[PDB]
Amino acid sequence: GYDEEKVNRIQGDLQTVDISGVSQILKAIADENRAKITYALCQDEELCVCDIANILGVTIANASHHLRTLYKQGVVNFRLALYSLGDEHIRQIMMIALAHKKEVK
Amino acid sequence: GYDEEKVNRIQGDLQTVDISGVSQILKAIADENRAKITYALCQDEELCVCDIANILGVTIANASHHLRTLYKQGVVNFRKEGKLALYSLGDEHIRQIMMIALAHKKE
Ligand SMILES: [Zn+2]
Ligand SMILES: [Zn+2]
Repeated sequence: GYDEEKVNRIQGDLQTVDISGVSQILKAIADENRAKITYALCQDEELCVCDIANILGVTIANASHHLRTLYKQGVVNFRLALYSLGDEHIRQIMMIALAHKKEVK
Repeated sequence: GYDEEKVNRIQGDLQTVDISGVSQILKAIADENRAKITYALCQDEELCVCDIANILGVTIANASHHLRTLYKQGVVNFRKEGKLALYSLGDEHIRQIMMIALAHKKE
Protein backbone atom coordinates (compact mmCIF):
# COMPACT_ATOMS: atom_id res chain seq x y z
CA GLY A 1 0.00 0.00 0.00
CA TYR A 2 0.94 3.61 0.56
CA ASP A 3 1.90 5.21 3.94
CA GLU A 4 -0.15 2.54 5.62
CA GLU A 5 1.03 3.23 9.18
CA LYS A 6 0.27 6.92 9.07
CA VAL A 7 -2.95 6.26 7.19
CA ASN A 8 -4.14 3.55 9.54
CA ARG A 9 -3.36 5.81 12.48
CA ILE A 10 -5.39 8.79 11.12
CA GLN A 11 -8.31 6.44 10.28
CA GLY A 12 -8.05 5.32 13.91
CA ASP A 13 -8.11 9.00 15.00
CA LEU A 14 -11.22 9.56 12.86
CA GLN A 15 -12.94 6.39 14.23
CA THR A 16 -12.57 7.72 17.75
CA VAL A 17 -14.45 11.01 17.21
CA ASP A 18 -17.99 11.67 16.29
CA ILE A 19 -17.21 13.08 12.82
CA SER A 20 -20.76 12.16 11.86
CA GLY A 21 -22.10 14.40 14.64
CA VAL A 22 -19.86 17.25 13.53
CA SER A 23 -21.32 16.96 10.01
CA GLN A 24 -24.89 17.08 11.46
CA ILE A 25 -24.25 20.05 13.65
CA LEU A 26 -22.43 22.06 10.92
CA LYS A 27 -25.14 21.15 8.38
CA ALA A 28 -27.80 22.42 10.76
CA ILE A 29 -25.99 25.77 11.19
CA ALA A 30 -24.90 25.99 7.53
CA ASP A 31 -28.44 26.44 6.15
CA GLU A 32 -28.82 30.06 5.02
CA ASN A 33 -31.77 30.73 7.24
CA ARG A 34 -30.48 28.77 10.28
CA ALA A 35 -27.24 30.61 10.07
CA LYS A 36 -29.28 33.87 10.22
CA ILE A 37 -31.15 32.58 13.27
CA THR A 38 -27.88 31.60 14.94
CA TYR A 39 -26.36 35.01 14.22
CA ALA A 40 -29.57 36.73 15.45
CA LEU A 41 -29.30 34.87 18.81
CA CYS A 42 -25.66 35.87 19.12
CA GLN A 43 -26.90 39.47 19.20
CA ASP A 44 -30.19 39.36 21.20
CA GLU A 45 -30.50 37.00 24.16
CA GLU A 46 -33.91 35.60 23.30
CA LEU A 47 -36.31 35.81 20.38
CA CYS A 48 -39.80 34.40 19.90
CA VAL A 49 -40.72 32.45 16.76
CA CYS A 50 -42.70 35.36 15.28
CA ASP A 51 -39.70 37.73 15.58
CA ILE A 52 -37.61 35.08 13.81
CA ALA A 53 -40.11 34.47 10.96
CA ASN A 54 -40.37 38.24 10.39
CA ILE A 55 -36.55 38.76 10.55
CA LEU A 56 -36.04 35.90 8.03
CA GLY A 57 -39.01 36.83 5.85
CA VAL A 58 -40.35 33.29 6.10
CA THR A 59 -43.70 31.76 7.34
CA ILE A 60 -44.09 30.99 11.06
CA ALA A 61 -44.23 27.29 10.15
CA ASN A 62 -40.88 27.54 8.32
CA ALA A 63 -39.20 29.34 11.24
CA SER A 64 -40.62 26.67 13.64
CA HIS A 65 -39.12 23.98 11.41
CA HIS A 66 -35.77 25.71 11.39
CA LEU A 67 -35.83 26.10 15.20
CA ARG A 68 -36.77 22.42 15.66
CA THR A 69 -33.71 21.43 13.60
CA LEU A 70 -31.40 23.78 15.51
CA TYR A 71 -32.88 22.50 18.76
CA LYS A 72 -32.17 18.85 17.93
CA GLN A 73 -28.45 19.76 17.59
CA GLY A 74 -28.31 21.93 20.74
CA VAL A 75 -27.73 25.07 18.68
CA VAL A 76 -30.67 26.86 20.36
CA ASN A 77 -32.51 26.37 23.65
CA PHE A 78 -35.98 27.45 24.71
CA ARG A 79 -37.59 28.76 27.86
CA LEU A 80 -44.60 31.93 24.77
CA ALA A 81 -41.40 30.08 23.83
CA LEU A 82 -38.34 32.28 23.68
CA TYR A 83 -35.24 30.99 21.99
CA SER A 84 -31.60 31.53 22.85
CA LEU A 85 -28.27 30.29 21.74
CA GLY A 86 -27.60 26.70 22.81
CA ASP A 87 -24.29 27.63 24.38
CA GLU A 88 -21.13 29.63 23.98
CA HIS A 89 -19.53 26.99 21.63
CA ILE A 90 -22.15 27.88 18.98
CA ARG A 91 -21.41 31.62 19.39
CA GLN A 92 -17.67 30.98 18.91
CA ILE A 93 -18.06 28.81 15.79
CA MET A 94 -20.16 31.67 14.26
CA MET A 95 -17.65 34.40 15.13
CA ILE A 96 -14.67 32.28 13.97
CA ALA A 97 -16.22 31.47 10.56
CA LEU A 98 -17.03 35.18 10.15
CA ALA A 99 -13.43 36.16 11.05
CA HIS A 100 -12.04 33.56 8.66
CA LYS A 101 -14.19 34.73 5.76
CA LYS A 102 -12.76 38.29 5.99
CA GLU A 103 -9.22 37.18 5.30
CA VAL A 104 -7.42 38.03 2.07
CA LYS A 105 -6.03 35.60 -0.53
CA GLY B 1 -46.60 44.46 11.52
CA TYR B 2 -45.18 42.67 14.59
CA ASP B 3 -42.19 43.99 16.61
CA GLU B 4 -41.22 46.02 13.55
CA GLU B 5 -38.52 47.99 15.41
CA LYS B 6 -36.73 44.94 16.84
CA VAL B 7 -37.09 43.03 13.55
CA ASN B 8 -35.73 46.10 11.65
CA ARG B 9 -32.74 46.41 13.95
CA ILE B 10 -31.79 42.72 13.80
CA GLN B 11 -32.28 42.70 10.04
CA GLY B 12 -29.93 45.69 10.15
CA ASP B 13 -27.31 43.81 12.18
CA LEU B 14 -27.60 40.79 9.87
CA GLN B 15 -27.12 42.91 6.74
CA THR B 16 -23.73 44.06 8.05
CA VAL B 17 -22.48 40.56 8.38
CA ASP B 18 -21.46 38.02 5.61
CA ILE B 19 -23.89 35.28 6.62
CA SER B 20 -24.01 33.97 3.06
CA GLY B 21 -20.22 33.37 3.29
CA VAL B 22 -20.44 31.72 6.67
CA SER B 23 -23.03 29.34 5.19
CA GLN B 24 -20.74 28.50 2.21
CA ILE B 25 -17.75 27.68 4.38
CA LEU B 26 -19.76 25.65 6.95
CA LYS B 27 -21.42 23.74 4.15
CA ALA B 28 -17.97 22.96 2.68
CA ILE B 29 -16.78 21.46 5.99
CA ALA B 30 -20.10 19.74 6.84
CA ASP B 31 -20.02 17.30 3.94
CA GLU B 32 -19.22 13.92 5.56
CA ASN B 33 -16.02 13.29 3.58
CA ARG B 34 -14.84 16.89 3.63
CA ALA B 35 -15.34 16.90 7.46
CA LYS B 36 -13.10 13.81 7.66
CA ILE B 37 -10.41 15.53 5.48
CA THR B 38 -10.56 18.60 7.68
CA TYR B 39 -10.17 16.48 10.88
CA ALA B 40 -7.41 14.49 9.24
CA LEU B 41 -5.52 17.71 8.52
CA CYS B 42 -5.78 18.42 12.22
CA GLN B 43 -3.48 15.39 12.75
CA ASP B 44 -0.56 16.23 10.41
CA GLU B 45 0.76 19.62 9.16
CA GLU B 46 0.39 18.49 5.55
CA LEU B 47 -0.99 15.48 3.69
CA CYS B 48 -0.80 14.54 0.07
CA VAL B 49 -3.82 13.71 -2.04
CA CYS B 50 -2.86 9.98 -1.92
CA ASP B 51 -2.82 9.91 1.89
CA ILE B 52 -6.23 11.64 1.92
CA ALA B 53 -7.75 9.25 -0.53
CA ASN B 54 -6.42 6.23 1.39
CA ILE B 55 -7.62 7.66 4.74
CA LEU B 56 -11.19 8.22 3.28
CA GLY B 57 -11.09 5.02 1.24
CA VAL B 58 -11.95 6.92 -1.92
CA THR B 59 -10.32 7.28 -5.32
CA ILE B 60 -7.53 9.85 -5.85
CA ALA B 61 -9.91 11.68 -8.28
CA ASN B 62 -12.72 11.87 -5.67
CA ALA B 63 -10.21 13.07 -3.00
CA SER B 64 -9.00 15.75 -5.46
CA HIS B 65 -12.56 16.92 -5.99
CA HIS B 66 -13.16 17.35 -2.21
CA LEU B 67 -9.86 19.10 -1.77
CA ARG B 68 -10.68 21.53 -4.67
CA THR B 69 -13.92 22.41 -2.94
CA LEU B 70 -12.23 22.90 0.42
CA TYR B 71 -9.56 24.97 -1.28
CA LYS B 72 -12.12 27.23 -3.01
CA GLN B 73 -13.93 27.88 0.24
CA GLY B 74 -10.61 28.64 1.94
CA VAL B 75 -10.67 25.68 4.31
CA VAL B 76 -7.40 24.11 3.03
CA ASN B 77 -4.22 25.52 1.54
CA PHE B 78 -1.63 23.84 -0.54
CA ARG B 79 1.92 23.96 -1.72
CA LYS B 80 3.74 22.11 -4.47
CA GLU B 81 7.17 20.61 -3.92
CA GLY B 82 8.46 17.47 -5.68
CA LYS B 83 6.29 18.16 -7.59
CA LEU B 84 3.63 16.69 -5.34
CA ALA B 85 0.75 18.82 -3.99
CA LEU B 86 0.62 19.06 -0.19
CA TYR B 87 -2.58 20.24 1.55
CA SER B 88 -2.86 21.79 5.05
CA LEU B 89 -5.55 23.49 7.20
CA GLY B 90 -6.17 27.02 6.07
CA ASP B 91 -5.19 28.34 9.52
CA GLU B 92 -6.20 27.78 13.21
CA HIS B 93 -9.79 29.03 12.66
CA ILE B 94 -10.55 25.76 10.89
CA ARG B 95 -8.97 23.65 13.61
CA GLN B 96 -11.02 25.62 16.19
CA ILE B 97 -14.29 25.18 14.32
CA MET B 98 -13.69 21.41 14.07
CA MET B 99 -12.60 21.01 17.73
CA ILE B 100 -15.41 23.25 19.13
CA ALA B 101 -17.99 21.41 17.02
CA LEU B 102 -16.72 18.08 18.45
CA ALA B 103 -16.80 19.44 22.00
CA HIS B 104 -20.39 20.69 21.66
CA LYS B 105 -21.70 17.43 20.23
CA LYS B 106 -20.32 15.44 23.20
CA GLU B 107 -22.03 17.77 25.64
ZN1 LIG C 1 -8.73 32.09 9.26
ZN1 LIG D 1 -21.76 23.21 23.71
